[PDB]
Amino acid sequence: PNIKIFSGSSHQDLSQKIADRLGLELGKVVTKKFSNQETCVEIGESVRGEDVYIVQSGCGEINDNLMELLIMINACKIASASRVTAVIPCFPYARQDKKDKSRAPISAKLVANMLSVAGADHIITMDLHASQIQGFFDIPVDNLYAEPAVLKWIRENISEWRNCTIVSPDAGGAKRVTSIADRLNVDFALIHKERKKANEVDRMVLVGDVKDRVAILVDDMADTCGTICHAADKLLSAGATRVYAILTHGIFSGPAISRINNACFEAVVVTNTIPQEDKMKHCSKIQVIDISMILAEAIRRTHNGASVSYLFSHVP
Amino acid sequence: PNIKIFSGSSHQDLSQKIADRLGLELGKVVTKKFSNQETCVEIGESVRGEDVYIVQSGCGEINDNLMELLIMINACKIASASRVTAVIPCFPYARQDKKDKSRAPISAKLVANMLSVAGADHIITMDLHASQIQGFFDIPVDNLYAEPAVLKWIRENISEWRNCTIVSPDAGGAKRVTSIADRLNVDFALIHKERKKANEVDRMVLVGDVKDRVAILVDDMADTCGTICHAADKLLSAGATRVYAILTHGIFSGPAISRINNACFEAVVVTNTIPQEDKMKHCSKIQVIDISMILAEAIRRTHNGASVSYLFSHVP
Amino acid sequence: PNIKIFSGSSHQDLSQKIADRLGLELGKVVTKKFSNQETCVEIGESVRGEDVYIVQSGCGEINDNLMELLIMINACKIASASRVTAVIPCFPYARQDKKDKSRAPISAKLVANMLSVAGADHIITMDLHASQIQGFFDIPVDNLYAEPAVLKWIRENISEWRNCTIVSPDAGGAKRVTSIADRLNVDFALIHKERKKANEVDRMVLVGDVKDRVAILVDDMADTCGTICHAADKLLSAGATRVYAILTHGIFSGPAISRINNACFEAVVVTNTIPQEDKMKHCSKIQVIDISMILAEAIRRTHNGASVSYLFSHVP
Amino acid sequence: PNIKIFSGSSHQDLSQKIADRLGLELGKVVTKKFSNQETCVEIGESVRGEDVYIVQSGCGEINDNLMELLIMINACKIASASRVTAVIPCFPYARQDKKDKSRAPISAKLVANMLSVAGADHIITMDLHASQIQGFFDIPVDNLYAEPAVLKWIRENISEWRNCTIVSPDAGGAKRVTSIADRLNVDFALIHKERKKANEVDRMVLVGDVKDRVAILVDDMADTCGTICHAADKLLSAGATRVYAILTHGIFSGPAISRINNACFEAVVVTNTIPQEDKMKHCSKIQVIDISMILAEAIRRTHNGASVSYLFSHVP
Amino acid sequence: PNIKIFSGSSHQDLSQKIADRLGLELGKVVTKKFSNQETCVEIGESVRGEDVYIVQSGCGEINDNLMELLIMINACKIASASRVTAVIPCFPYARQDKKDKSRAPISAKLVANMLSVAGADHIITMDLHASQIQGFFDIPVDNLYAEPAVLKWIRENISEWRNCTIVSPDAGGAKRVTSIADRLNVDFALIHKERKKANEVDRMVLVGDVKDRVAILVDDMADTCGTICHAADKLLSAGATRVYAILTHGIFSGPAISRINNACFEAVVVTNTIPQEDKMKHCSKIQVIDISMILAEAIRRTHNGASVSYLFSHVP
Amino acid sequence: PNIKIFSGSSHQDLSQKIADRLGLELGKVVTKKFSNQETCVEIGESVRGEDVYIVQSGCGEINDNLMELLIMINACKIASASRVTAVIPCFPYARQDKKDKSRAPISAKLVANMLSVAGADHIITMDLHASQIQGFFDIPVDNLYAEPAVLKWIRENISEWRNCTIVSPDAGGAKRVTSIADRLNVDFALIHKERKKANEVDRMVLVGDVKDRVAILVDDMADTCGTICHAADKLLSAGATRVYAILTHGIFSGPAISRINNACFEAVVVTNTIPQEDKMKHCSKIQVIDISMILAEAIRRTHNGASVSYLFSHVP
Ligand SMILES: Nc1ncnc2c1ncn2[C@@H]1O[C@H](COP(=O)(O)OP(=O)(O)O)[C@@H](O)[C@H]1O
Ligand SMILES: Nc1ncnc2c1ncn2[C@@H]1O[C@H](COP(=O)(O)OP(=O)(O)O)[C@@H](O)[C@H]1O
Ligand SMILES: Nc1ncnc2c1ncn2[C@@H]1O[C@H](COP(=O)(O)OP(=O)(O)O)[C@@H](O)[C@H]1O
Ligand SMILES: Nc1ncnc2c1ncn2[C@@H]1O[C@H](COP(=O)(O)OP(=O)(O)O)[C@@H](O)[C@H]1O
Ligand SMILES: Nc1ncnc2c1ncn2[C@@H]1O[C@H](COP(=O)(O)OP(=O)(O)O)[C@@H](O)[C@H]1O
Ligand SMILES: [Mg+2]
Ligand SMILES: [Mg+2]
Ligand SMILES: [Mg+2]
Ligand SMILES: [Mg+2]
Ligand SMILES: [Mg+2]
Ligand SMILES: [Mg+2]
Ligand SMILES: [Mg+2]
Ligand SMILES: [Mg+2]
Ligand SMILES: [Mg+2]
Ligand SMILES: [Mg+2]
Ligand SMILES: [Mg+2]
Ligand SMILES: [Mg+2]
Repeated sequence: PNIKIFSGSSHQDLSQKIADRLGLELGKVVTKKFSNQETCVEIGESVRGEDVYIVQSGCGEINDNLMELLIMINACKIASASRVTAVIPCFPYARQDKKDKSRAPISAKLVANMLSVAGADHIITMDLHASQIQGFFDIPVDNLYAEPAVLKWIRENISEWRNCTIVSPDAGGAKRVTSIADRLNVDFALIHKERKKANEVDRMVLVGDVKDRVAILVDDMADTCGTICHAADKLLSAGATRVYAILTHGIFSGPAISRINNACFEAVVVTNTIPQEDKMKHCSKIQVIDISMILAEAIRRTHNGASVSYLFSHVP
Repeated sequence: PNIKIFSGSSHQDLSQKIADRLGLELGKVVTKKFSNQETCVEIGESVRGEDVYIVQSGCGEINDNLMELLIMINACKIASASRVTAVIPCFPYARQDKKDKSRAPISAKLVANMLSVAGADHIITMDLHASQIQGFFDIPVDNLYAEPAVLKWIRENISEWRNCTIVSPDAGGAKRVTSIADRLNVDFALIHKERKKANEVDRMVLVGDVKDRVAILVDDMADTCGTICHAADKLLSAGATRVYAILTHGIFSGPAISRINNACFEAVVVTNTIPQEDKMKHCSKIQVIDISMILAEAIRRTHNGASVSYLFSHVP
Repeated sequence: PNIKIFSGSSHQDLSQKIADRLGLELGKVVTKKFSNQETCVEIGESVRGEDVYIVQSGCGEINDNLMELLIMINACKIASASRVTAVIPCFPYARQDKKDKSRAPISAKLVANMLSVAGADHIITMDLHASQIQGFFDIPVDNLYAEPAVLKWIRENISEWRNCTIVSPDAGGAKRVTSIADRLNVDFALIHKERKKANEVDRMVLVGDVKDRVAILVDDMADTCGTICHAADKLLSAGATRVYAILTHGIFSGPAISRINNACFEAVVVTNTIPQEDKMKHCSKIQVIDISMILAEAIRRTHNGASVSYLFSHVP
Repeated sequence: PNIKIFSGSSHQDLSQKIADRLGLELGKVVTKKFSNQETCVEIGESVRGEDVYIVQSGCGEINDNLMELLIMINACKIASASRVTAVIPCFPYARQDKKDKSRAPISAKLVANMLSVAGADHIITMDLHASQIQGFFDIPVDNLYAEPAVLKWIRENISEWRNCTIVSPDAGGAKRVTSIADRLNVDFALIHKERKKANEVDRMVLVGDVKDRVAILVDDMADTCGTICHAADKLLSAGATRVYAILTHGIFSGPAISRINNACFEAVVVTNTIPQEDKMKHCSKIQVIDISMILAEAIRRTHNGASVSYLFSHVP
Repeated sequence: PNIKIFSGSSHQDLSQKIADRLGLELGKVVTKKFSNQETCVEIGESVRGEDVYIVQSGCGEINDNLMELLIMINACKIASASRVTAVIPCFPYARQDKKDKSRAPISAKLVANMLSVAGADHIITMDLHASQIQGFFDIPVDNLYAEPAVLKWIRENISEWRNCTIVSPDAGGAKRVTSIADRLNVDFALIHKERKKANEVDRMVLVGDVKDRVAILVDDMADTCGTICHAADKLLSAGATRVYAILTHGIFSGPAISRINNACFEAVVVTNTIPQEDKMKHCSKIQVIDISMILAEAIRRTHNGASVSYLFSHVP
Repeated sequence: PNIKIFSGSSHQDLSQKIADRLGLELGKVVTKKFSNQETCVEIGESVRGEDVYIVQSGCGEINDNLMELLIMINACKIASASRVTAVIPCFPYARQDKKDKSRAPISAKLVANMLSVAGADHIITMDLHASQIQGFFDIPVDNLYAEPAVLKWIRENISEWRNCTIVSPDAGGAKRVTSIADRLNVDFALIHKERKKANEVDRMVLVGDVKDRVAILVDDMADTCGTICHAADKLLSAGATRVYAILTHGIFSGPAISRINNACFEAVVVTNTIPQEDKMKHCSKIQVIDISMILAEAIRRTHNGASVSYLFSHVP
C-alpha cells in the first residue's frame, strides 16, 4: 500500500504542506457542493489497497467540512482502500465531550461514532480539547501535542522567558500550563472566571504572582477570545509587564479579531491546525506556528509502522 | 410513552402543522449555532420514556440540518427516550443511492448509517428518490406517498384531466407516471434527454402523444428545474396545449425560480415537504399541496401501533 | 494471497469458465446434501491467507444455493481466508428490494445481511434488479453490466439494428432501454401493462413507434416470460416486423419455455449468469451470451487492485 | 402486546396444536414459493407492538424452511413487532456445532448468526443436539427437555421398566442416558461403534449388562436410524429380551423407515417436534409423544414473564 | 417492570442502604467463588421483565468485583430482564482514561466495552475521575456528583468555612476546587507536584494564599494518599492553620492509613462509595458522608422516568 | 508482520518454552497490579503491524489473569497490531457453557464476548471443556488436543497398556475415553456418580469390566479431584490392579493435593497448560506432559498460514 493524501475543503494549504513534506502530490479529489447544498465528493483516482489519509480540520463551515470528511471516508472505504485515516488537526465538537446538563448531547461521541461508521480505521489529531476523546473511538487515535512547538517558540521569541509565568486562562487549562511551566522551569498562575450566578459584573480571580513579569497565556483554543482577553485584562491589572497568548487552535470566530486588536497582547500565537491567512490580514498580533511537519511525520510513521513518541519531545 | 414532537431548524412551519394536527405543542428545543458554526442543540424538557418524533427535512442548509437532526436524535437517545423517530419529509442525499461511477460514495447509505448510529429507531419519510433506500436501514422506514394528494389536486384543479397525458420528465420517473396515469385512467408519455456524448446541443426525445392535450409533468423532485423546464419546452414543441408540473419535493435551488418564471407552466405544484414560502414570493406559478396531515396521521398511527396503509389510498 | 475460486452447486460450468480464464483450477470443494437435506460443505484445501472467490448464482434451488453460499463463506472466514468474495452473477431475492406492501419483507436486504454476517468482504454481481442493492451492504459491491455484451450481440446479429427500436417491457426497464438506445443511436419504446383493478382482460399500452421496424425487447430478467411474451404480442399487434428479446438473467421458470416456443420471438438472448443448457434443449430460440470473461476480468482486477471501470465500456 | 403465533410450512399441525392450547388462532401468513423457487412470505395481519412467535422446525426442506423462518422474522421485525421469538422445535444444523475437521464450517453458529441478524429476540427449542448452542446466540435461548415426557411414556407403556436398562447408542448420548436411568432408578448401558480405520466390518462394543432385560435405547435424534438399528442388533446379540428406541427428534430421512421395519424394535418413540404423519403410515412401530403442550406452556410463560423451570420436571 | 436491586460482593452495606431507602429487599443472589477462584453467580429469583439494578463498586478485589458485575449483568440479560443498570459508585480503571504513553491501554474504555457487551443498558456512577468516561459508552451514563453532600459537610462541620480556602492537591483537580470555592464564595489555591525529571527531592509548588487560614483539600479520590499527604505538608509549611481533606472515593490502598495517621489532617472526609468500616477502625481521622440517599434517589428517578438534575443541587 | 509473543502473569514458564521453541525472546511487558489491585499492563515495545500472540492460561487468580489478558489484547489492538491472538491453554469459565438452571449465566459465552470486544482476532486453546465453545466466537478458534501426547505417555510409561481399560470418571467424558480406547485398541469403562436426590451416601456405578486390569482414568480436567478420586476408589473396589489418572488441565484447587496423596493412583498425569511446579512439590504422584511444543507449532503454523491438522495426529 502507498500513502494517498486527500484534502477536504477546510484546510487545503495544510494538506499541501503535509504532501510536500511527504514528497507526494495531493490525491485528486473534487470537493464541491451540489446546487441544493449537498456535499459532492468526486475522488479522481483509484485508492484500491492504498493507505488513505484524509486531511480535514474542524473549522470554517463545521458541518459542511465534517460531512465532507465522512463522505470521503466512506467513498474510500467502498473503493476498497486498505486503510482510511482521518487527519483531523482540530477535532470538531470536541468541547461537547460530556453530559453535565439535562438532555445535553455528547456531540464529540456522536462525531466519533459517525467517523467510525463511515469506516475510519485511524484518527490523527492535535491537542484534543479532552484527551479522553481518544476513548470515544474503538480505533487507534493519535492525539499529537503542539507543546514541543510552543516551547520552541517561547524560547526563541520571548527574551525573558526564564523569568516568565505561564498563565492558565481557566481552571481546565491547569494541566497544560503546569506541564509547560515544568518544561520551562518557570512559575505558573491560574485565572478563573467565577460562575455567573446572576447578571452582575463578571469578575476574575487570579491565583499566583504575575507582578512585574511577562505573562504567557497558554490554552488549547481561542474561539471568541473572551477567555484570553478577560485573562489579559486581569493580568495587566495584576501588574504583568507584557502578556502573550499561545493557543494551538486559533478559531477566532465572531468578535475575536476585534477583541484581540483592542487587547494588550504582545502576540497571539496559534498553530496552523486551522487556516489563519484571513485572520492574520486583520490582526497583526497573530503569529502562526507551522505544525505541518508534525502531522507529516505522524502520517509517515503511521504508514511505516513506527512510533510517534518522538513527536512528543521534538519538533521535526 | 407520550408523543413528543421536536422541530429542527429546517421546516418549523411543517412541524407546527403536524403538532397542531396531533393536538400537541412542539417540544421545547433550542437549535442554534455556536460561534464557530458548530451545531448547538438544547432540548428543553425531559424525554425519558417518551416516544420522540424529530421533524427535519433535507433542505436549506443540508449538512447543517442533517447534523442538527443527528445531534437531536443522539441527545434524545442518551436522555433515555423510549423511541426516537426521525421524520424526514425529504431524505437528504437520496439521489446518491448507488455507485455507478469509480470511487463514487453511496451518500444515502452513509446518511442511513449515521442516522442508525445516532440512535434512530424509526424513519418516516415521503417519496424517497429510490424506494430501496428503505433497505439502507435495519430499522422500519415509512416511505409515504404524496400520490393520493397529487391525484386529488389534479382532479380538483385541471378541468380536462380526463383527457390529459401524464408525462415523465426522465426515464427514471416512468413508474411514478405510469402509476398516476393508471389511477387517472389517462394516457402517459415519457421524455428522455439523451446522454451528453460531446458538447453539442442537448436534445430531448418524446415517446407518446401529447398533441392538443394538457400535459402534466410528474416527478419526484425539482432541484434546478432543468429537467421539468426542458421537458416543458419539448412538450410545447410537440403540440401540448397546456403544461403542468407536479412534484412532491420542491427544492428550487439555484436558477430554478428564474427558469420557472421564464417557462410555460400553467402551475408548478409541490408539497410542503420543503418550505416554499420564500419560493412562492418570487414565483406566482408555484402552488403548494399541504402534506402535514399525511405526516401527522403517520406519526399518530406509528405511536398507536396502527397500519399506515390507509395513507396510500386516501388523503386525511 | 492467491486467488482461490470455489464453485457452489448452482453454476459450475460458469465457475469452470472463470477459472480457465484466470488460468486456475477450481478449489476443491464437496457441496452435497446430508440425508436430512441439510447443506453439507467440505472445503478440500487450505484457504489460509488466501483471496477466496465463491461463485454461486441465485438460480435453481434458490434457498439451497444461498445456504450453500453462506456456509461456504463462513467456512472460508473461519478457515482464516484473507478475504472472501461472493461472486453472485444473479442476486437472489433482488426483486424483493422494498416494502411497498403492508408487512412485506425486504428479502434482498435480509440476504445482504446474511451474506455480511457470514463474513463476505466483497460482492461481485451482474445487473442487479435494483442498483440500490449495492447500498444494502456495508462492503464494496460490484454491479457489473451486461450492456457492452448486449450491444455487441445486437450489432453482430441484427442486420437492421440501426433502424431498430429498443422496447422496454415494463415501466421499470425504461432506464436500461434508454441507455441502450442512446448507445445504439436508435429509437426506443415503452410497453406498460396497466394495473389489475379487477378480473377483466390484461391490456398493454405502448408508447413509441414500432411499426414496420425490428423491435428489440431489453429487460433485466425473464422469469416466467409473461412480461416479454405479452410485450411481444403487443409489438406484433402494433406492426413490428420482427421481435427480439434480450435479457441478462434467463430464469425461465415455470411456463416460460412453452411461452417462448409459442411466441413470435426471432431470438431470446440471455447471458450465462444462470445455466441455460437445459433451457436451450427445449427452446431453440434461446441463445446465450457468455459473460464468463467479464466475471473473470472483474475477479482478476479485484485481486490485483485495479479498476473494473473498463468492463463497463468493453467486452474482454 | 399480544401473542401472535405464526406457522411456517414445516410443521403446521404442531403450530395449530400450540395455538389451540394457547386459545388462539394462527396468525394469517401465506408461505409459498415464487416461480423461481424463492421463498415468498406474506404476513396477512398487523404485528405492530405484538409478541410474535414463529413456529418452524428444522425438518423437511431444511434450507427452504430456514429461509422461510428468517424471512418471516425479518418481516415481523420491520413490521415493528414488539418482540420476535423463533420457536424451532428441532434446531437445524445442530450437529454442525464444532470445527473438528480442517476447513469445516460451524453451521449451527452460522444459523444462529443468521437468526440474530434477521432480528430474533428469543429462541425456544427442544433438546438441542448440543446444549452449548445456547451460547451461539447473544439472546435468551430456551432449551426445553423432552425428558419428562419420555419418562412418562416409559412408566406408562413398558411394564418391566423398573428392571429395564437405558442404553446409549453412542458415546455422546451418555449424559442423557445416565440422567434418564437416574430418574428411573435403573441400570444403564452404553454402545460404541468404534472408529472406521479401514474398510472392515463395523463392530460395536457394549459396556454394561443387558442380558435377559428390556433395553431402552434413548438418543436425541434418529436421522438415518443407523445408530439405533446397529445398537438394536448389538443389544439382541447381547441377550436383551426386548428393545425399545425413544428419540425426541424423529427425522427418519433416507433408509430409516426400511431400517426400522426390518429391525427388532418393540416400538420407536419420537416426539412431534418433526411431523410424523407420513412416517407412521409406512412404519407401524413408530409412536409419537405430543410435546405441543410443552411448547405452548413455554410460549405462554415467556409471554407472561414466568419461569419455564416447571417444564423440566412435569408434563403439562 | 419492578425495581430489582442486586448486590455484588464489593459494597453490600451500601446496597442494603439503597434498598432500604427504596423500601425494597435486596434481590436474592449468591456471589461466591468456585474452588479454582472463578466467579460464581447464582441469581436466586426471576428477573423476567424486571428493571434490574446491580450495585457493585470498583474497590477491594477490583478484577474479582468487575467480573462479578459483568457475569451478573449477563445473567440478568439472558434471564430476560427488561433493563439492566450497573450502579458503579466508584468506576474501576477510571484513571486509565487516555493513551498518553506508548502502547498504553485505555482500560476505562475497555471496561466500558465489557459492560456494554455484558448487556448493560444504563450506568449510574458517582464522580467519574474523568467525566468524558460518559462518552466511553453508547448507553446513558449518570455521573452523579458528591459536591452537594461535600458542601453540606463543610458548612456543618467547619466553623470558619467562610474564611477557608479550598485547595487542589494537583493540577487536574482545579475544576472541582474552583466549583466548590465558587459555591462557598471562598478563595481557592492549587498545589502542583512538578514532574520527576530525575531522582532528586519531590518539591511542591503552591499557587494561592493559605496563610493563617483553614485549608480544605478537595479531590476526587485518595488511593495511596500521597497526593493529599504531600499537599498537607506543603499547606502547613505555607502557614495554613488547619488542613482538611475531603474526597468522594476513599480507596486508602497500601500505605494510606499510616500516611494519614502520621499526617496533620483535622479530618479526612470520604463518601461511602467504597466501604470504609475497616479503614475507620485504624484511622480515627476518617469520617464518612453517606451518599446512599443520592444513589437511591437516582435509581428511583431512573425507574420512574424522572430527571436526576435535582441531585446536583440538593442532598435528599 | 513478525511473531510477537507476550506473557501474562499466569503461566510465564510455558510462555518462555513457547518462545524458545519459536526461537524468539518474549515481548517486553510489565504485568503488575496498581496499589488498589487494578491490573497494570505496560507493553514495553512497539507491536505496530505485528502478529501478536498473548499467552495467558485460565488458572491461578482467574479473574486477575483474564482481566490482564483482556487489557493486553486491547492495548495491542489500539497499538495497531496487525493481528492479536489469545493463546489460552486452559479456557477460563469453560465449564459454564450452558444455561441448565434458572437465571444461570453462560460465563464461557461472556468470556468469549469480552475477548472479542477486547479485539482478539484468533484464539488458540487446548482441550476445551466443550468443543462448542469454538462457536461462542465469530473468530477462528483453535481447539488443540492433548490426545496425541496422552497416547505417547501411555505407550511409553504403562507396560501393560495393551491390556488396560480406559475409564471415564463421569458421563461427559465418554467421547474422550472412547476415542482414546479406539486409538489404543483397548477396552473402555465408564463411571457415573448418580444424582444427589437427598443427603445419603454418594454411590458410583461402573459400566464395563476393569477386574484384574490396569485402569487409566482419562478426563479433561481435575479441579478438586473429587471425580477422579471417587472413580479411583470405585475402580479399586471393582478389582482394578493399578489406577492411573491422566488429565490435560491440572487445576488441583482446594483439597486436590491431599486427596491425591491419600488416593491409590499410580500416577496423576497432567499437561503444563497450568503451572504445576508448586503442585509437584507437594504431590510426588503428579507427572507433567509438556505441551509447549504443540502450542509453539500451532502459533508458528498460524503465523505461516499452514494447517494445524498435523498436531492432531503427532506430537512435534
Ligand atoms: N509522550 C507522550 N505524551 C502523550 N501522548 C503520547 C505520548 N507517547 C505516546 N502518546 C500517545 O500514544 C499514541 C501512540 O503512541 P506511540 O508511541 O506512537 O506508539 P504506539 O502506537 O505503539 O502506542 C500517540 O498518537 C499519542 O496519542
Ligand atoms: N400500498 C402501499 N404502497 C406503498 N408502500 C406501502 C403500502 N402499504 C404499505 N407500504 C409501506 O409499508 C410501510 C408500513 O406499512 P403498514 O401498512 O403501515 O403496516 P406494517 O408496518 O405492519 O407493514 C409504510 O410506511 C410504507 O413504506
Ligand atoms: N432444570 C433445568 N434443566 C435444564 N435447563 C433448565 C432448567 N431450568 C432452566 N433451564 C434453562 O433455563 C432457561 C430459562 O430458565 P427459567 O427457569 O425458565 O427462568 P429464567 O429465564 O429466569 O432463567 C430454560 O429455557 C432452559 O433452557
Ligand atoms: N447540573 C448538572 N451537573 C452535572 N451533570 C448533570 C447535571 N444535570 C444533569 N447532569 C447529567 O445528566 C444526566 C441526566 O440528566 P437529567 O437531568 O437527570 O435528565 P436527562 O437524563 O433527561 O438528561 C445525569 O445523570 C448527569 O450525568
Ligand atoms: N483432526 C482434527 N481433530 C480435531 N479438530 C481438528 C482436526 N483438524 C482440525 N481441527 C480443528 O480445526 C482447526 C483448524 O484446522 P486446520 O486443519 O489447522 O486448518 P483450517 O484452519 O484451514 O481449518 C484446528 O485448530 C482445530 O480446532
Ligand atoms: Mg471542556
Ligand atoms: Mg476552555
Ligand atoms: Mg436516481
Ligand atoms: Mg430524476
Ligand atoms: Mg422492481
Ligand atoms: Mg420487471
Ligand atoms: Mg455431536
Ligand atoms: Mg449422535
Ligand atoms: Mg487523570
Ligand atoms: Mg489525581
Ligand atoms: Mg460440562
Ligand atoms: Mg466433568
